[PDB]
Amino acid sequence: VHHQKLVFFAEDVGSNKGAIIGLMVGGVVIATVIVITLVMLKKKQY
Repeated sequence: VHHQKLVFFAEDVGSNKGAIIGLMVGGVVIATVIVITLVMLKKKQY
């Protein structure tokens, strides 16, 4: 099975400062991705 992350550039519909609100609400999936990674990276030891 392949992927399709070409929709990642869809955020261009936004603008600038006001895009913070879009990136914040849409940032829920990116949060869990980076956060899950942070578990294994365990920042500053335990």
